[PDB]
Amino acid sequence: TSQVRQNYHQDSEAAINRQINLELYASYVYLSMSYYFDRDDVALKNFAKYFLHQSHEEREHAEKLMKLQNQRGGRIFLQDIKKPDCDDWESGLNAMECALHLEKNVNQSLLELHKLATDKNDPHLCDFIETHYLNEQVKAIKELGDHVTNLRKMGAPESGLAEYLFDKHTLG
Amino acid sequence: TSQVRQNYHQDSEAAINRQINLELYASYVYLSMSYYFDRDDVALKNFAKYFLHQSHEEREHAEKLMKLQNQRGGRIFLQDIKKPDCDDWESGLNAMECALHLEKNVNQSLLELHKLATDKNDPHLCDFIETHYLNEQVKAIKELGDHVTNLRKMGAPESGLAEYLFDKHTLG
Amino acid sequence: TSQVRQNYHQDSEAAINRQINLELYASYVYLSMSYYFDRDDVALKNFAKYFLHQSHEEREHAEKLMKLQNQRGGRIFLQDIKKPDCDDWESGLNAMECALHLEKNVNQSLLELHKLATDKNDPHLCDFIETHYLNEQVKAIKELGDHVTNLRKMGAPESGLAEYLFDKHTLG
Amino acid sequence: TSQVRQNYHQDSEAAINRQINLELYASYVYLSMSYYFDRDDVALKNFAKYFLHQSHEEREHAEKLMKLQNQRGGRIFLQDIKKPDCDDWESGLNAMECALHLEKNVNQSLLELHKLATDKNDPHLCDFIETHYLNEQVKAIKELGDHVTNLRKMGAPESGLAEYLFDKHTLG
Ligand SMILES: [Cl-]
Ligand SMILES: [Cl-]
Ligand SMILES: [Cl-]
Ligand SMILES: [Cl-]
Ligand SMILES: [Cl-]
Ligand SMILES: [Cl-]
Ligand SMILES: [Cl-]
Ligand SMILES: [Cl-]
Ligand SMILES: [Cl-]
Ligand SMILES: [Cl-]
Ligand SMILES: [Cl-]
Ligand SMILES: [Cl-]
Ligand SMILES: [Cl-]
Ligand SMILES: [Cl-]
Ligand SMILES: [Cl-]
Ligand SMILES: [Cl-]
Ligand SMILES: [Cl-]
Ligand SMILES: [Cl-]
Ligand SMILES: [Cl-]
Ligand SMILES: [Cl-]
Ligand SMILES: [Cl-]
Ligand SMILES: [Cl-]
Ligand SMILES: [Cl-]
Ligand SMILES: [Cl-]
Ligand SMILES: [Cl-]
Ligand SMILES: [Cl-]
Ligand SMILES: [Cl-]
Ligand SMILES: [Cl-]
Ligand SMILES: [Cl-]
Ligand SMILES: [Cl-]
Ligand SMILES: [Cl-]
Ligand SMILES: [Cl-]
Ligand SMILES: [Cl-]
Ligand SMILES: [Cl-]
Ligand SMILES: [Cl-]
Ligand SMILES: [Cl-]
Ligand SMILES: [Cl-]
Ligand SMILES: [Cl-]
Ligand SMILES: [Cl-]
Ligand SMILES: [Cl-]
Ligand SMILES: [Cl-]
Ligand SMILES: [Cl-]
Ligand SMILES: [Cl-]
Ligand SMILES: [Cl-]
Ligand SMILES: [Cl-]
Ligand SMILES: [Cl-]
Ligand SMILES: [Cl-]
Ligand SMILES: [Cl-]
Ligand SMILES: [Cl-]
Ligand SMILES: [Cl-]
Ligand SMILES: [Cl-]
Ligand SMILES: [Cl-]
Ligand SMILES: [Cl-]
Ligand SMILES: [Fe+2]
Ligand SMILES: [Fe+2]
Ligand SMILES: [Fe+2]
Ligand SMILES: [Fe+2]
Ligand SMILES: [Fe+2]
Ligand SMILES: [Fe+2]
Ligand SMILES: [Fe+2]
Ligand SMILES: [Fe+2]
Ligand SMILES: [Fe+2]
Ligand SMILES: [Fe+2]
Ligand SMILES: [Fe+2]
Ligand SMILES: [Fe+2]
Ligand SMILES: [Fe+2]
Ligand SMILES: [Fe+2]
Ligand SMILES: [Fe+2]
Ligand SMILES: [Fe+2]
Ligand SMILES: [Mg+2]
Ligand SMILES: [Mg+2]
Ligand SMILES: [Mg+2]
Ligand SMILES: [Mg+2]
Ligand SMILES: [Mg+2]
Ligand SMILES: [Mg+2]
Ligand SMILES: [Mg+2]
Ligand SMILES: [Mg+2]
Ligand SMILES: [Mg+2]
Ligand SMILES: [Mg+2]
Ligand SMILES: [Mg+2]
Ligand SMILES: [Mg+2]
Ligand SMILES: [Mg+2]
Ligand SMILES: [Mg+2]
Repeated sequence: TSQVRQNYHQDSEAAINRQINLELYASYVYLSMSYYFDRDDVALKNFAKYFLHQSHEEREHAEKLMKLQNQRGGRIFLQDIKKPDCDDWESGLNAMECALHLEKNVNQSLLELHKLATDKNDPHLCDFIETHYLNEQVKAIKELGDHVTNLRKMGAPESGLAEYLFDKHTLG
Repeated sequence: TSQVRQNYHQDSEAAINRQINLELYASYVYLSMSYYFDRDDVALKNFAKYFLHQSHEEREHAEKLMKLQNQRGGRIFLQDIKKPDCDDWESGLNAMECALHLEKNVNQSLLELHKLATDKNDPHLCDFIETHYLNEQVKAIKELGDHVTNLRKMGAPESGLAEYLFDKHTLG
Repeated sequence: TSQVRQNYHQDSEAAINRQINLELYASYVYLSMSYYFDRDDVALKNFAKYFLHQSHEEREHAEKLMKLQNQRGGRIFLQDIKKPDCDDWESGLNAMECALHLEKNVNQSLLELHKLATDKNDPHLCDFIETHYLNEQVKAIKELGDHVTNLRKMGAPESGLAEYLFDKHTLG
Repeated sequence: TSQVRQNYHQDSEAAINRQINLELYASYVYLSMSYYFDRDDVALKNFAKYFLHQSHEEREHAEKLMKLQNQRGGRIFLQDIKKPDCDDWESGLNAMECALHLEKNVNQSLLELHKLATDKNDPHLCDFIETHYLNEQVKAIKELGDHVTNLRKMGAPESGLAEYLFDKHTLG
């Protein structure tokens, strides 16, 4: 056993490794989305910048979980990072919708992890999830929802003008 | 009853007084360790500085619990502060090992206190412990573990050179 | 066809997608190595910092290739990022040796890509590889070689003192 | 022979004179486009500014080739600068499309020049073209492509509103 390990269930250790993979997957999804908007036939530079930033934020989320694993005396086990479900993201609206779905999926995983930490009476792990993950998820979901709403109301995806103006005035 | 008291169980009040004593005990252990390294026949000034700082930090932990007791309308009851288990701490490695054991013991007490606060549905007390104690404990335990590891790998306690170089490059 | 595409062979486009995957793989290898050194039973913080920096640099290498793909009118196609070959990296010396092997493998791929670009008379792609990749690879390989040499001469991996002192004086 | 001349083929010298003319022609095309947008019945001041800047950049491209000719000991021979193919550029979208076509034509000429320099084993000339011309061309082509895409998606050229808003938010 690790000399630092205390009140850290093997199930929690495994669940943290699963979450590390999911955060890295989210980073990869946003990386793919970003460069879609950098295509010469899409050409929305602020969509590209927004998603690239989100990609880097997800890598930080993964790194903090790796730090947590070691802090508690668990051992990191990495798996393949799956490619994103799409190569072509269709439109600014469709990418925002996919990002919303992604964030809600990652949120569900975090809630299941918190439930496990509660079941195993691990208040340090509960606090870690609450402090560093749960409100960040709620804010990200709300922001993406707001963006989807704007784009729909402006007439996307059929209006290329709508996506252009949203790119300039909200993401720029 | 105190005019401020609300949702604060007598058992929680007693457990807080027990924790105050334990934090003061930890302060005393680190004070003893510090001056061991200030001995002319030990002479590791950065070990001495490190443990003196830890001693002062533990006094702050005790003071914050005393503040909490009064905030919630409980009444502070103090007990003797027991002398540390050792007069002679043997080596830098042995002191670090004793500090690791101490921090894990104090952590166990904090986890039992959190379990009591949960059992009595006292979310303010739960949050207090999580916010101000539990991650500080996890960080301290990880740091001490890292230090023990370094010292062992460098050849302590038999290598006086190892302890000297660790004193200079990690604690200095 | 893309409106921007000119003198860009389909084979080159495919080879660039292969290189993007390899750079992301290299980023993942260094991420794994970094947190190995953050383990409480390894505890070499400057090895950890060094490899984390290298991980972030590899992500920038991948991003620049994604930018290139779009600049030339090719289309990005992403694949799974394979997990690193090892979970446990053994020692500072062994990790440096694995990093050296990794960088030489990535270099070989870049040289094959340059040979393809030469075969297809694509001087823009040749210049891109030379300017942004080939000397960076040569410098990284030389640095890792120097590090391996130091560690061996100092007595690693058997000397935990050697790895500690290298961590402090070269990587710190 | 020039006292400085070394490894500089007569064919390369002639090809450089041809490129000088083409760069001056490109400068003239952009000058014409610029003042089209300054017409009172067109009135898009940021299109005008953008193309005037591009015109001045092309003159710098020509000047650098003239400097190169003398550096290598060749002799500059100038020809008439042909007037642009159009007097009336129709719309912001049409001008951007013509600029894209122009840049791809100039790129093709640069690639033919690089092929000649390769055939004559003139690595200095190869490096000159790669360093100062080929990536500038790729970037210009990508930028113009992005602009064409935006304008089409926004509803140009039929939407005078689209061209107005693009003028303000992308070129302004
Ligand atoms: Cl335990
Ligand atoms: Cl445990
Ligand atoms: Cl367990
Ligand atoms: Cl696992
Ligand atoms: Cl997984
Ligand atoms: Cl896997
Ligand atoms: Cl699978
Ligand atoms: Cl359970
Ligand atoms: Cl709990
Ligand atoms: Cl949060
Ligand atoms: Cl919000
Ligand atoms: Cl908030
Ligand atoms: Cl919004
Ligand atoms: Cl009450
Ligand atoms: Cl009460
Ligand atoms: Cl009570
Ligand atoms: Cl009491
Ligand atoms: Cl007591
Ligand atoms: Cl007493
Ligand atoms: Cl007693
Ligand atoms: Cl109870
Ligand atoms: Cl509660
Ligand atoms: Cl804390
Ligand atoms: Cl820590
Ligand atoms: Cl932390
Ligand atoms: Cl340490
Ligand atoms: Cl072509
Ligand atoms: Cl082509
Ligand atoms: Cl082809
Ligand atoms: Cl491909
Ligand atoms: Cl691949
Ligand atoms: Cl795949
Ligand atoms: Cl496979
Ligand atoms: Cl070929
Ligand atoms: Cl070539
Ligand atoms: Cl380079
Ligand atoms: Cl070097
Ligand atoms: Cl160099
Ligand atoms: Cl070195
Ligand atoms: Cl010659
Ligand atoms: Cl000559
Ligand atoms: Cl000749
Ligand atoms: Cl001529
Ligand atoms: Cl001519
Ligand atoms: Cl003429
Ligand atoms: Cl003529
Ligand atoms: Cl020839
Ligand atoms: Cl050559
Ligand atoms: Cl260039
Ligand atoms: Cl570009
Ligand atoms: Cl570039
Ligand atoms: Cl654009
Ligand atoms: Cl507007
Ligand atoms: Fe974000
Ligand atoms: Fe951010
Ligand atoms: Fe995340
Ligand atoms: Fe997220
Ligand atoms: Fe401390
Ligand atoms: Fe402190
Ligand atoms: Fe404490
Ligand atoms: Fe403590
Ligand atoms: Fe590097
Ligand atoms: Fe760097
Ligand atoms: Fe790389
Ligand atoms: Fe590399
Ligand atoms: Fe330009
Ligand atoms: Fe310029
Ligand atoms: Fe030019
Ligand atoms: Fe040009
Ligand atoms: Mg998963
Ligand atoms: Mg698959
Ligand atoms: Mg709670
Ligand atoms: Mg909290
Ligand atoms: Mg918070
Ligand atoms: Mg007690
Ligand atoms: Mg006694
Ligand atoms: Mg906290
Ligand atoms: Mg591959
Ligand atoms: Mg596998
Ligand atoms: Mg260079
Ligand atoms: Mg000509
Ligand atoms: Mg004529
Ligand atoms: Mg260059």
